[PDB]
Amino acid sequence: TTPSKNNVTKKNWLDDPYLRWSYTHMKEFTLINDVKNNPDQIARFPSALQNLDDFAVQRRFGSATPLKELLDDNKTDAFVVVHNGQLVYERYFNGYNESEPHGMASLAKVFTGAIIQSLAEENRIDLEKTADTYIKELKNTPFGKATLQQLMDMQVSVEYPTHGYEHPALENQDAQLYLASNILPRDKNYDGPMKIYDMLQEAKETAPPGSVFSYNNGSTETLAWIIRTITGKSLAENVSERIWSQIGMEENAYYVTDETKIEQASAGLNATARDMARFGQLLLNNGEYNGKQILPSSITEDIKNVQEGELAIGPGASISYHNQWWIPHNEQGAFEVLGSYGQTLYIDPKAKMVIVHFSSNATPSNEIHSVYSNMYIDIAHHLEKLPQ
Repeated sequence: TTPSKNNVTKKNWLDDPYLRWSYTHMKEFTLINDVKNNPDQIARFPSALQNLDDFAVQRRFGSATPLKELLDDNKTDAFVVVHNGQLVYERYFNGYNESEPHGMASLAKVFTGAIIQSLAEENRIDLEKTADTYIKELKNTPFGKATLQQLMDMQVSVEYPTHGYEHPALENQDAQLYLASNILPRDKNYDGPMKIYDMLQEAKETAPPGSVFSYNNGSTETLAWIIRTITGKSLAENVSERIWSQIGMEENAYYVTDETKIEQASAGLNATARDMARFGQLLLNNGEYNGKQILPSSITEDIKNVQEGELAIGPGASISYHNQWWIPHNEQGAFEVLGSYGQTLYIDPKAKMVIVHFSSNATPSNEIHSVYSNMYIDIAHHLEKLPQ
């Protein structure tokens, strides 16, 4: 089957092979709000190209496989490597157009996080206040009772009804956001959320806020609701004014929305790979672009100061999470954001490297995430001209 607009449906868009189309053409399938660049202030990426096609990736010790073929075998669509602020390697696969925005799943979350941090530092919000301080509609509900900081750190434990929907490759927290946004099928008896905020109102608390890490789209969606309420502007307009128009982006981005034109803050941003790399470089540079503080320097500072055992993702976990970012505690001090179907923004401050990885891998193997995580370290050490 060759996927196309004529055969991709609300039922199947997340499944192979349909996903290879849907995640490269989301705006042809859904409602969107544009995130504008500045067309008069694009900044071409300086380059220092190295062909990594035959770079030996260790699937495991003693089993190497060449990089370009490994990427393709795992349904990668785009792969961009930036080193010391220069483009080193980019590859686009499966007919995917480098200049067309791609789905990025949870990579969106870091944009909401960044704007929350900016607003907090502008003294417009207080991260230690409860969400229902700002969203009166959420008063005394589980997302309402959480502090902004708890939301930022994914420490709000919530379950939603299923409304009878289940898909074998989808967590309920994702299914519900998509049902809320009208991009999964609502059956004859559907009694579930009709817009994103409805989902938040259905939240049932399963542990006290702050008590443990629990990854939930709803936390980011709540934070985005705060952005909109405080600023009186859409999330798309906020991201455009604060970020997308400010760092030489080549193309517009866009957010998938619900039927009320509320953006999926947690999962709906679509952008080009080089543009995501520009944002990566911004964070590598602690929020500075051509001498201007675009985003708070605290974002990266605070992340880099998270020690093993602080903000852990579970008891004894070596991985931490802070302000919408994962902190693996790898040998590079890297930090990253991940998204379903093989998306990654990965920042390595030791090697001064950014990797953007976009995919449309409907059901990734259990091994590929660790293969990639280790491959990023090996790429960095290669670019740094280290013996290993």
